Amino acid sequence: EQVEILRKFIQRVQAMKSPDHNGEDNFARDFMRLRRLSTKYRTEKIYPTATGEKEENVKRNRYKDILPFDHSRVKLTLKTPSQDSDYINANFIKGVYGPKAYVATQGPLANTVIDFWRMIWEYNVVIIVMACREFEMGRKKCERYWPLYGEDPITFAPFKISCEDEQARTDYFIRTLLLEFQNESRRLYQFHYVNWPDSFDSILDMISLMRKYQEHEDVPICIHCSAGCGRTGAICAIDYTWNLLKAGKIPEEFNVFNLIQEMRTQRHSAVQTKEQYELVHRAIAQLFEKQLQ
Amino acid sequence: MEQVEILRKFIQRVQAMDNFARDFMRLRRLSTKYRTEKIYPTATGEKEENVKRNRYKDILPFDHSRVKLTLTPSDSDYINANFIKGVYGPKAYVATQGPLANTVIDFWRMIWEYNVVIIVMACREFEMGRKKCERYWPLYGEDPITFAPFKISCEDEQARTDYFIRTLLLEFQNESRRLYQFHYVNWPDHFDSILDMISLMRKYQEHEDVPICIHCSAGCGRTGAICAIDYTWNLLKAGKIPEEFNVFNLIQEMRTQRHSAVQTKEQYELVHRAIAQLFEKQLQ
Amino acid sequence: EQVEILRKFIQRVQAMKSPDHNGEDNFARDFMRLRRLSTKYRTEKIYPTATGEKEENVKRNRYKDILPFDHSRVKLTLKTPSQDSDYINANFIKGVYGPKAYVATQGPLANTVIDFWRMIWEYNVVIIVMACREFEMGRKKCERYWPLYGEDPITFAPFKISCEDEQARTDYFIRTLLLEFQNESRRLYQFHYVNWPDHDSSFDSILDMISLMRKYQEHEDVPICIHCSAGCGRTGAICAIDYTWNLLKAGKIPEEFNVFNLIQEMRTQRHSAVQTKEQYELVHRAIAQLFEKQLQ
Amino acid sequence: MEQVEILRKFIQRVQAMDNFARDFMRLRRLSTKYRTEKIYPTATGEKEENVKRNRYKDILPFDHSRVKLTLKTPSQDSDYINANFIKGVYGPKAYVATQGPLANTVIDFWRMIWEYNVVIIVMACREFEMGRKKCERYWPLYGEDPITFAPFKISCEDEQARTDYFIRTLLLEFQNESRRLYQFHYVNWPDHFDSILDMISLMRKYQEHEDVPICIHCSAGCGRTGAICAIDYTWNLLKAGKIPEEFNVFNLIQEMRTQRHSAVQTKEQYELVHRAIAQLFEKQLQ
Repeated sequence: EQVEILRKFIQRVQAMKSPDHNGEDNFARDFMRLRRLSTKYRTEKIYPTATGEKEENVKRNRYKDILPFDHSRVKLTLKTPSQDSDYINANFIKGVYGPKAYVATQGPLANTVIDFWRMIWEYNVVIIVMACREFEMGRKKCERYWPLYGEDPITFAPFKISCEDEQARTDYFIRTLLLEFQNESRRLYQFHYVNWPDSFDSILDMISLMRKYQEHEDVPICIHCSAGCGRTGAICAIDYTWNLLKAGKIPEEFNVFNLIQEMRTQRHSAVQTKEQYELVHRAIAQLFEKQLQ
Repeated sequence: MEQVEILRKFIQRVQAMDNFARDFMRLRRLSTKYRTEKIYPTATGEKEENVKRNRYKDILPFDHSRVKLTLTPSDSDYINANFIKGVYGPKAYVATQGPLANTVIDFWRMIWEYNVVIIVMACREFEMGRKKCERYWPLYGEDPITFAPFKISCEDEQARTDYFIRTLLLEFQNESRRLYQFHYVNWPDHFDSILDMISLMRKYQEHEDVPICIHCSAGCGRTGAICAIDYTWNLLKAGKIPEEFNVFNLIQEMRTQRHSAVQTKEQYELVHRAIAQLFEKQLQ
Repeated sequence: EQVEILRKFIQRVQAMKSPDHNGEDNFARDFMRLRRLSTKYRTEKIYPTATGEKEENVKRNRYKDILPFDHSRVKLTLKTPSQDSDYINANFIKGVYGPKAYVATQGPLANTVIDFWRMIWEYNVVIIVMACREFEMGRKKCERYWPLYGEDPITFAPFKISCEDEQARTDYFIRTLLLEFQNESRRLYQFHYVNWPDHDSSFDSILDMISLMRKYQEHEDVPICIHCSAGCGRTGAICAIDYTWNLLKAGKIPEEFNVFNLIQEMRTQRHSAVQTKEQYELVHRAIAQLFEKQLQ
Repeated sequence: MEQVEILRKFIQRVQAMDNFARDFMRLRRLSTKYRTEKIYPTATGEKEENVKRNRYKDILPFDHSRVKLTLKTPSQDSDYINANFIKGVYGPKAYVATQGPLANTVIDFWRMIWEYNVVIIVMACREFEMGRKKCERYWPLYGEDPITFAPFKISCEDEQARTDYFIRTLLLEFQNESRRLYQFHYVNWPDHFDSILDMISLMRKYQEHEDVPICIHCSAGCGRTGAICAIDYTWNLLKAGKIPEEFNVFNLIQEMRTQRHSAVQTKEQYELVHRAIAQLFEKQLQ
């Protein structure tokens, strides 16, 4: 029964914290293996990234080491006067109920904000989760593609984006946006998490509140950080498990390593560091604990 | 069952087909029977204040498919204009009348709010000692004509066979926009150049993701014929010509989106022939 | 004895919290008087604002009701190719040791960022305290005059400003800036408080910001620049507290210590220094907190 | 006490004074003494590296007052230009006195205009004089396409003809920032006033203050340059009502000659400064 499964996971995670005889805990080691698995898949050419590495698309990638898998990449069939390439650096990730629950994508560049919106429009996305800041550690991480609350609307023809409300919670904002295109308009919600801890209350909070805005998985939710993996992947993994949980459906053979490993076959480096890998485990452990009265 | 077969039959029947006049009368008859049970009303267009925005008292835009404007310092949602669906986009074309002096403003309200980039005009400002269309562009070299809040200026021209191509710009609140007006100044009222124009126009915009604005004087007739041909050509290129493909049904369907889409048996006949040309031109 | 004086203020502040027969506590009532006094001074023409209201300076004022007193207004004698007017919406406020401990100023407009920099330079300012966000309540409050950390340097000829470091603390940031002019260079420290709280002890982050800022500048030999949107309210709130904390640190809280008087006096130097009764209460509670901290 | 009186003595003494040549000799002798006796060194200027950045191997910029360039280019890296700051009535950098640039230094020159936010350039010589090249033309002529000097660029934008001088409006770009400028080109130095006095007072309509330097230069960056500074500086003291009781040209020039080498260069320029300043004074006394 769920209770036995939940307690087992919690005790498991508790044990994973203990260092090796070589000073490496389970998070460290599980993570190495994840990294080895990715090399394996690459070198067997199981998950090629051919489109992303074409000479045309180099200018459309934020980091030359982060490329979208061909098999799961988001294709832009909606065209504009200025941009008609189907290429964006983003991939679909499967959710608890099936394909396309998430779209994980890089933080847009100046020349790809337009593609960002083409994607948001074509795929009927309502929810945007941003988990980086525009600037971090002295470096630019993401183009600001949303107007500040009180700013005049911003034009990325043929798109028009306006911010009609903002709301502050502990470590994040919720911006209500209006996206307009050719006489149509769509209200979006952007959840901007601005405080990352490379305990997890603000993230769990954000995720549940976000799921009150979009309860279902009928249109993908869009999640990006700077590269579109790392934090992005940590967020998907927790959201996913939380849905499982709430659906009262934590499967007996629940294995987070397997969830992340699979996620990593749909978005390159989905969860990117061992620190993130531990985060996901502890946050779920906390979820499980709460539900355990 | 297969593209190449389907095509050759068509060129077959359209080599026989005056049964054109007769098929057309059948269309006009079906049309009228559509303006009786009133399956497609034009309420908005025949309201008091809108009489002034209509070039012809008998050409009113179908309510269901009409283009609404919302973009001024003065503010109606009405313009005599309808969307026509393309192979995939429900707003592939906008078919509208030639603007009147007092509507040219709504015209740009429309060109702007809908992100349009291609304008196809198929009439002359004056035809047969009659005004047909308010010249809404600056002549190549003339100063930027204004239409507050819209500013619009020519920027180039080019003389293809029976038509011209004008690179225009259009400002409004320190935003800009380059447009291309294709102006066919020579219609056969009573092909190559039409076929040539559409293909060149489709080098400027292959897709249907923003509307292409088309218009003659009444905004149907020369307009309808062109939409029909371009639509079929796109269907042709995608290799999607359906088995029982048929101009009659094509035009009828179009006529439920834009009042009297194709206006004369002469246009109707021209549609058959340009398409047949395309089809045969495709079997090398 | 300091202990007696400190305890008396705390107890006084506690008593000010209780509403009277008409529902108004001492904060509300003191504050009414401050407003009455300001209008008294206006109408007796004791503190004219003639310069700020000349036709030519209307475009240089964020809010039409907030004008700099002539007598204490900051004059820009440093001229630039683009701007040679001496006018900026800003005043000096006296500190514990004499004139010019503070410069209170509005958040620069697009057309006055250049005046903001002329002022910062001419007056050898090092510390800047910003206590509003660029937008609030869906309105624009302040022109962004600082480059973001990692952003390319920004130019307002003839000044150039760079951000070389940013530091996050609870409810504020500390940006290390470099201001350059004509081949010269000065390091600035901007303290940007982004989380104003009307009220609530409580106020911990405000006190933190202040004491930390005071480690970057112990002395009062050049003015500290403080601004919010209007350059009063939060600005005045922060001066009063910083002012008292210095007094306190110097172990110098006078017997006749009267915050009403401190603020009243400030209001004759910067129009509406402390602008609402909520801020008025805030100043009292924050100091009360300081006082008990010191009492252990 | 009393400007008007102080102003009087002067016009007096000047109409009384030849004694200019004698006074100037005393200046040159005092100067010589001030390099011996190396009271103001120009080590930087004398180094082998910069020998090619100097128009004259005789005119070196005092180290203490020389204008250092630190706007690194792509890439001239030296912080050397043959130029000195001269104090104004209140600003330590009211003026820059430099030599007319050489072909290889026209770049440093614009590095200087740019890093110091200059706006007014005063040129007091011609490209060619007396059969000799005096100064590299660093500006585009009215009409000509924008000239360029990576990583700079500079065009023209108008020209005007006052009496003995021109007024050239220019733009100058550098990483698409941009700046308007005003070069006053005096093409008729008699060496050997109205027109000089006229030019200075026009220039001071364009920029009254001393908060960005005015760049002045002839060929060597002293002589016509120094005289113009002396006059402008005195005029500003005149207008401010600050003419000191003991005011005199000898001490004015001496002091100037501790900031830019051999500031006023010929006894004819020395005499010129005297007579222009007298003219200015008799004007102030209505």
